[PDB]
Amino acid sequence: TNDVHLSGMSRISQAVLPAGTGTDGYVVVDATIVPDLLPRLGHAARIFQRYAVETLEFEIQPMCPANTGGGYVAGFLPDPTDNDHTFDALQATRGAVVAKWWESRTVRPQYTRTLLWTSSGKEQRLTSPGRLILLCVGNNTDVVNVSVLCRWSVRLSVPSLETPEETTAPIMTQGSLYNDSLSTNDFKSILLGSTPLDIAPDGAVFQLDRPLSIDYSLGTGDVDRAVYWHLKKFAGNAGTPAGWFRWGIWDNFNKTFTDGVAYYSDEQPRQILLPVGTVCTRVD
Amino acid sequence: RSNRTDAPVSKASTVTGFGRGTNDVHLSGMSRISQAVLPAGTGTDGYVVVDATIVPDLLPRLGHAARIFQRYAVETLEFEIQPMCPANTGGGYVAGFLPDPTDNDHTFDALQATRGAVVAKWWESRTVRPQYTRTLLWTSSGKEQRLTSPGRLILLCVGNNTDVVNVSVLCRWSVRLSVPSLETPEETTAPIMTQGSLYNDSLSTNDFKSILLGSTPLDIAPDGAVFQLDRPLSIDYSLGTGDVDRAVYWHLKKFAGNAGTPAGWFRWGIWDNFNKTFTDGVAYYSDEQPRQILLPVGTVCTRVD
Amino acid sequence: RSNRTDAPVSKASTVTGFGRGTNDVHLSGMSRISQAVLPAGTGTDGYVVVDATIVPDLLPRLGHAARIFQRYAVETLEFEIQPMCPANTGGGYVAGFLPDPTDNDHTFDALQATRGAVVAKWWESRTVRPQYTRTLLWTSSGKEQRLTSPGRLILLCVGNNTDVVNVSVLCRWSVRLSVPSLETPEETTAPIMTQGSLYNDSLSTNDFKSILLGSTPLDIAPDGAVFQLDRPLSIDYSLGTGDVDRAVYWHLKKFAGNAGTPAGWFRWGIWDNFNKTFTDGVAYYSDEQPRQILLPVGTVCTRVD
Amino acid sequence: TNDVHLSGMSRISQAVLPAGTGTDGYVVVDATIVPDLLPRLGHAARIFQRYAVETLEFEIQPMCPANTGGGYVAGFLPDPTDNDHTFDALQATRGAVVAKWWESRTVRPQYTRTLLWTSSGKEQRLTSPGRLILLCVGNNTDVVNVSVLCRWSVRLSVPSLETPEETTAPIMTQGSLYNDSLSTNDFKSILLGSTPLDIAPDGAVFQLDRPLSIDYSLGTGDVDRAVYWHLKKFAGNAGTPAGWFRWGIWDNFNKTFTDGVAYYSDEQPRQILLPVGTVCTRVD
Amino acid sequence: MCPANTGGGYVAGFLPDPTDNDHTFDALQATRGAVVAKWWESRTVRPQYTRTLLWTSSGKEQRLTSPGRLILLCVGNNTDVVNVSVLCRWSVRLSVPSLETPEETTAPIMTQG
Amino acid sequence: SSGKEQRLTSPGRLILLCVGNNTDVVNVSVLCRWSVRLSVPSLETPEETTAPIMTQG
Amino acid sequence: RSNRTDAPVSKASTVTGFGRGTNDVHL
Ligand SMILES: [Ca+2]
Ligand SMILES: [Ca+2]
Ligand SMILES: [Ca+2]
Ligand SMILES: [Ca+2]
Ligand SMILES: [Ca+2]
Ligand SMILES: [Ca+2]
Repeated sequence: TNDVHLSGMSRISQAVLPAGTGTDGYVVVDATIVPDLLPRLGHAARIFQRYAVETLEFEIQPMCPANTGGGYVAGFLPDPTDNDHTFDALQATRGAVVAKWWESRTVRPQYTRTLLWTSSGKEQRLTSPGRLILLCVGNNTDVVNVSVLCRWSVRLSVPSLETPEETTAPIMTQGSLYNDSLSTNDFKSILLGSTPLDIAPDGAVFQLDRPLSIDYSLGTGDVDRAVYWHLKKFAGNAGTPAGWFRWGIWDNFNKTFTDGVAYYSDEQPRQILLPVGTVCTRVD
Repeated sequence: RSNRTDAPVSKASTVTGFGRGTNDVHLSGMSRISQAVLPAGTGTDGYVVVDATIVPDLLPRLGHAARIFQRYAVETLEFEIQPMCPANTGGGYVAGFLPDPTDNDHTFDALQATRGAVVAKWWESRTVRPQYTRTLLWTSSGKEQRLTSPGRLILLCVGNNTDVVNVSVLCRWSVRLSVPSLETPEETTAPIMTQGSLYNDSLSTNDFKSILLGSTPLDIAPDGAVFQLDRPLSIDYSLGTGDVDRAVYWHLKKFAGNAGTPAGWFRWGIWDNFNKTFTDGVAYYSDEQPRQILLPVGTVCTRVD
Repeated sequence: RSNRTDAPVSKASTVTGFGRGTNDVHLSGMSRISQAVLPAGTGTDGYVVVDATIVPDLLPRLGHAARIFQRYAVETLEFEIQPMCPANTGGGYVAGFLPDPTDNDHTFDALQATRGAVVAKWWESRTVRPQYTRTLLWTSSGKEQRLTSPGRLILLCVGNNTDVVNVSVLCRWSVRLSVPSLETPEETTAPIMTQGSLYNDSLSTNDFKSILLGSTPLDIAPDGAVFQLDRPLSIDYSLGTGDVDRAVYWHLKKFAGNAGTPAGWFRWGIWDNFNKTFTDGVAYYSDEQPRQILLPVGTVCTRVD
Repeated sequence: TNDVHLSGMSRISQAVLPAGTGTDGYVVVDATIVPDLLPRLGHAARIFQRYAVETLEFEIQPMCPANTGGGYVAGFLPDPTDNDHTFDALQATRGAVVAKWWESRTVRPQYTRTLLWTSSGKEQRLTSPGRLILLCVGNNTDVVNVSVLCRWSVRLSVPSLETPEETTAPIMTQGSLYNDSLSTNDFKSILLGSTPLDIAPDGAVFQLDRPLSIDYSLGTGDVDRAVYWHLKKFAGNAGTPAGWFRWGIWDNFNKTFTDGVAYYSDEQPRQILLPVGTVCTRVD
Repeated sequence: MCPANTGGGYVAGFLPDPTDNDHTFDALQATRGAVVAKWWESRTVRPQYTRTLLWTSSGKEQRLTSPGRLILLCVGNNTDVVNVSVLCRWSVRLSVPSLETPEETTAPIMTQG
Repeated sequence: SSGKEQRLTSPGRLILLCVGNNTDVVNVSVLCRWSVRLSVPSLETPEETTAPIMTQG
Repeated sequence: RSNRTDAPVSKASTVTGFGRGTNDVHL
């Protein structure tokens, strides 16, 4: 037949968290479970179209000293469209655990056995069984390094080859970007408020469904609203891990980025340039 | 007694009863989907009386209980249309349940074709026992309605109603919720689309009528129900010396409707979640702009609040 | 076939499936009643960490399901206090569940007396299995809390906490709702009382701090949560030539709290239900008024919205 | 039961390839298999809601003269939203065949036997089983006439009745239109770079979900964007068989086309009006 | 060998391919039997290894003279100095008697730089 | 994965000789129908699967 | 599952298979 059964253990994500930045409600890991996350499955979902998760079992492995104060609540929201980052959402879902930082727990979640499309699509519920969310319960005393290991057993089918761009997971911004909030040539990703975007590697150029509408100067007062789409991550400094996002153009074939005009800084009435739900996808 | 346990650096967390909520709740009941009052002579053939998508938000008790679950599966759906008019009332109604939530068509043939549809005089009640899928649909809203709705009900006037007719489309629902979770009470509603089109020159200085948008729920919305535009609304105005900035608003809400137009009037503005407040922008001022369409047909309107 | 039925003047209504909703729903689950962060050296003996009345509004899933019923009866209540601090933390906590919702007392003796109370070091968890009545309590709010609440939980610092302590008071609840009905989502909350007193000369020109009212829920309220005063608030101002009118406001809400006072500041105003809007009155202006008390101790504050 | 097993042959599409236009990776045929390309299934899917594909066997009939040595590769992508038009993606898919223009081959792909819907929706993944793609390997010495036969055995269900427009299929742009390279009153489909848009019949109008900002002059070096949501298609010429698209207000209520307003293309900053991934839907 | 206050983690694996010279977390974790653990916790790697009669003496290809290689990697950032020992339990079954020279019995090494 | 000898990494090599000169440019495409049987799960780097070349002159 | 083990100052060394080589070899 063509139901290749591939199963293995792999790490979806790893996060380093400094001391004193673990206020309750902070999102350490917010990872949508698509095959692109898992390495071995990532190299095996590009040669198949449809997969069915038959066994999923996350295990959180933090590596911090025993004499540390702080907890981590971990859960698996079965709805990928759900974007709740509160303790209530996790405590509601089955399989959630809470434990001290030096502890390693196992999350036995509630997923769906239905066939799912490896390739990304408009309506996410056909492409992911859910999202894993790990929150701090209290302020951490020291730096904590956490690795969310994942044990999976999928059943791929429908042979086909996919570009690496297609298999990337799209993440919607959690915040609203306002016109007065912009800087001269970029903006911090804290305004977006999405942890996957915050921890995105530097240079990961994204494309935004919502048209970023920066006004460009007409010379004397007159305002014309330019529309720019492509955004590039710019490395987060020590003070601000969020990095920055310079607007512009990312050529598909040429793989080259462009920097747009400086934000039109004047008495413009406040507008929503990018509301919550602004999908960003790695074109790189 | 036991006193031989040494004191370690830290003790294992003992939060055992966690993530063990009940999964299955076989909720049931009956409720009124819609109620309409057809004036005499206005029930011309083809007029749509009730056009209601059956999502777990129309049903009130289910609406307040689908927010504590994620996936429901309809197990018994049986609509019961009840008119209230004397036997002297002349005219007929056809009732059906399209199993496709995206099938937005209003004709006698489309309704009659579907299994379980009924045709009856206005002075006679009926029961629509329709065909509905048992698959685990999703409670929360999504891009596609077909995964979040068993179907929609349509009621049409067959003849010409002689007198005013009061019709109530009751529904009997027996759902089986599952997959425990805590959905947010907003973003649990149903997306709505603009059947009509909104023009730049169809805008007033500050407001704009909902009947232009062509969607009945937009025409009847309580004050304070702030809607969300997926597509940007680029209002025109004079920022300075005729500075026509395409001010982008995504947030539309129904201020106190104008008495002249019962369908009422939206404003464009900022709906801040951190403040949960609606702040209005610069009033529309068409200075020098060729005619254009701002909100095209199909612009999805979901109510942020 | 049957065709022998004559046509009467009107036919009997055939709405049979009416008023037949399910009555019993054995809802269950676990949730977090409260979570507190005690700073070092501020956990002096007698300080109240958690003081929470257990109404079906603290429990979220029950809160969204007690609005579709009227009378619930608690069948299993077992609070599970969980601290999170290393073994080097010095100090102790006492936890209890007063079965009398009106018993507003915070002492070690009162807590320890009640059955099921526990005393333990801050680095050790406990389980409070309390005594609770099985009588059919009422979901909706009323004049007396004793018919709408099994009791209240109190947590107290026994010693002096050496370091900051993060404590979470979890609760396991297994209620049995009954008497189907559709309670309004507002007026389902719990009434709150002003432990402190609000003076005429303790009022600013426009605002007044919540910490003066002496009630913690009043001190921490989201912006837009409009409260109701059972007792009138007679603000003073100069209507004309020093016209000191005792302007009566019953509606108090928390505008954006002042950064200086985290407890924040209410305004007096009109909360119109027909518009669902807060309109502010004339700013307070103490022109010539001897000192007085406007909102005395025990003024019930229920949130209209 | 209500199942109706219809089965019959039909010609998916007819394509004309001008002499010498067979550039590298040129898409001769890009046809989504919706129940309209098949005429009998087109008339028989208007009376049902759910259809499941039980058999699908394509066949190429290149009527190109045997003198031309240009090559063709044929494949069936099982993902309707898949916008990959590369040789590797085709050849990986089951049943893909490569030959020359004087040779005719068949395609027997691996479809998905699930209950698709017969009416258009937000995502195509529940409405179509896939899409036939036929690339031209090398340039053609002679004009290539291509006819692709289909052998389908669907299994309809859920009786109903629908409208003709409800069975239509959306289109996606494979290229990024640029402001600096734009005709004043129109533009050809070469900028869009989508084969269905290349062969788009004259009279069809496509709605851009992205803001179609046409930047008309306010005067004195000041310009203003004008947002539109329609694209009327006009026939082009022999030199450029791509055609033309003009913006404006295709007011379907009046069925009148406001022509493309003047585009003041003098100093517009380099932007992409429609970045890669922009979609177009024939309003009809 | 470090106290419980040591912060950091290690991943251990046994690549069955002696020529696979790659050092990443994913490559190690993929192989069967790999472990991930904090620095203050021991582990046992029970790996997959071929039973074929490998050759003792060195040759052109290592794949006929080695069951595989072991890799140990630092997952986090070690807070203090950590002393790690990679013990091994082996039960071989020698055969084909002969007298190999003691030199040319060692293992070839390659210049990465 | 690549090694010192190709005899444990590949099953063989396709060779296609041209018997005589071509009057026209010859475009050749060689299709393969393979049914492999993988085992021993792991993960590798792209370069490790490359193949060496030998000079015939 | 077992999660009731507290975290001590240090854990006992678990090097069990030590000093257990074969003694007799009839070469
Ligand atoms: Ca795909
Ligand atoms: Ca949801
Ligand atoms: Ca009541
Ligand atoms: Ca349909
Ligand atoms: Ca040898
Ligand atoms: Ca290898």
